[PDB]
Amino acid sequence: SNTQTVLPFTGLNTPSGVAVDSAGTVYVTDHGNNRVVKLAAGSNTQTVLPFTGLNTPSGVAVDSAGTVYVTDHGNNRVVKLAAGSNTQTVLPFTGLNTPSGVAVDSAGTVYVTDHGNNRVVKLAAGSNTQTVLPFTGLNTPSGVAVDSAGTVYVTDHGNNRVVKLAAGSNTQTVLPFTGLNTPSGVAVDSAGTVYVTDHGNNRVVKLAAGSNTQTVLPFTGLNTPSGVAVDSAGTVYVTDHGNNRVVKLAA
Ligand SMILES: [Zn+2]
Ligand SMILES: [Zn+2]
Ligand SMILES: [Zn+2]
Ligand SMILES: [Zn+2]
Ligand SMILES: [Zn+2]
Ligand SMILES: [Zn+2]
Ligand SMILES: [Zn+2]
Ligand SMILES: [Zn+2]
Ligand SMILES: [Zn+2]
Ligand SMILES: [Zn+2]
Ligand SMILES: [Zn+2]
Ligand SMILES: [Zn+2]
Repeated sequence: SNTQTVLPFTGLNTPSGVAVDSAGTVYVTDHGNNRVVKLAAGSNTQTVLPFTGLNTPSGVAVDSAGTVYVTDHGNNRVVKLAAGSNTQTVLPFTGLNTPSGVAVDSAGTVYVTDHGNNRVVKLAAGSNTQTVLPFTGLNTPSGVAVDSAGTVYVTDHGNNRVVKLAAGSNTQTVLPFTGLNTPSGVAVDSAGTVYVTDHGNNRVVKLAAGSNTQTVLPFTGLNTPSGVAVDSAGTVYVTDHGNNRVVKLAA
């Protein structure tokens, strides 16, 4: 599609992250209101998730069981909420400096861009032993995504680039995006196409796996977009941060 639609959220203050579950429910970190909201497919009325004590949340992810993971940026922590629960859990990450993005793989491992420590960390489900991924030369990373094979994709915000690291490899590569300006969000779909919010250029770009040729998605009117998600139908959801709204484009 080349016709975007604005999702019927309301009252957002510079939304920062977005995720979409297998039922098409859309989850958004409403950064400036210290809360996370969600909208079921077809619904015209959001609900607020029962997280507590959030300071300007920044990334969100949802797993196949509907558990919602949120980077509680201002409290240097990552929290999660199981489907139907009213009681969040704080994951046992330590030493985080204003975490930004979060991703969760098919094994339930949770990956966090530890923005202010220039690194990416992960915790296997149920573990309290965090691991620092062997990326090198990052500068305040901002988004993270993980594909079906466990390959990790990171927006290396301060270096205007996107890097990738296969599970068990110690050697990252740089994806051949071009002309990015402080990219923020990243998502990877089931085809391995990588989507990036090119924050400083007010646009969203994508790169098919193994291609050297990015394309610009036909969104309109974006103002410093911040997060991107892609559902199983290939619909692309973007937090249009500077316009206080979430937009989507069908495949
Ligand atoms: Zn902002
Ligand atoms: Zn802000
Ligand atoms: Zn902020
Ligand atoms: Zn901040
Ligand atoms: Zn910050
Ligand atoms: Zn920062
Ligand atoms: Zn920063
Ligand atoms: Zn920055
Ligand atoms: Zn920046
Ligand atoms: Zn910026
Ligand atoms: Zn900005
Ligand atoms: Zn901003």
